[PDB]
Amino acid sequence: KVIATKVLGTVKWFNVRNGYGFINRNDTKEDVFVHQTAIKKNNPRKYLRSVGDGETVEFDVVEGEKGAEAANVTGPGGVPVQGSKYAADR
RNA sequence: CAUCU
Ligand SMILES: [Zn+2]
Repeated sequence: KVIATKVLGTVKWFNVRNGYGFINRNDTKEDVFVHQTAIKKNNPRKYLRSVGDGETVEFDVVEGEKGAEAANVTGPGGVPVQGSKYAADR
């Protein structure tokens, strides 16, 4: 269930271990929760699913289990996300 | 899967 569509955001921080983090909406300057499984287009050259700090993503703000969460996170245009510094190359 | 370092 969608609150906002194809909104652009700047990833605030993402702990690759915990499997979640926050995306700051360029849209509204609000922080939005993001979980590893919401990453629709992951970097094919990284083992794990992650986003990197300072990275610009395109996502949907959906209603989640405990309030709003990000969904179908991709890069701008739908390109694969870049992924975290701490996720390893294949 | 809720503000981690
Ligand atoms: Zn969720």
